[PDB]
Amino acid sequence: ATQTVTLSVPGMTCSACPITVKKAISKVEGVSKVDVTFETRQAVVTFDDAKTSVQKLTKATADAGYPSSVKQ
Repeated sequence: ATQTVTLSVPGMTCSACPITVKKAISKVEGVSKVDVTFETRQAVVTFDDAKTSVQKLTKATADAGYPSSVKQ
C-alpha cells in the first residue's frame, strides 16, 4: 500500500543538503516521490509499504549523514 510520511531531518542545514536527502531517499526501491524543504528541515516521502518502510527510509538518510524520524 501507498503511504505518505513526513520526516524531520535536523541536520539539513547546508544549502545542497535538501538534495542530498532527496537523492538518498529516492534511491530506495519502492519510493514514488520525495519532496524536501530546507526551511522546516523536512522530507515528505510517498512510498509502497509492501516494498519498503519508514525504518528503511530513516536508515537511508542516516547513511547519507542526516539521521531522521517521523515529524512530531
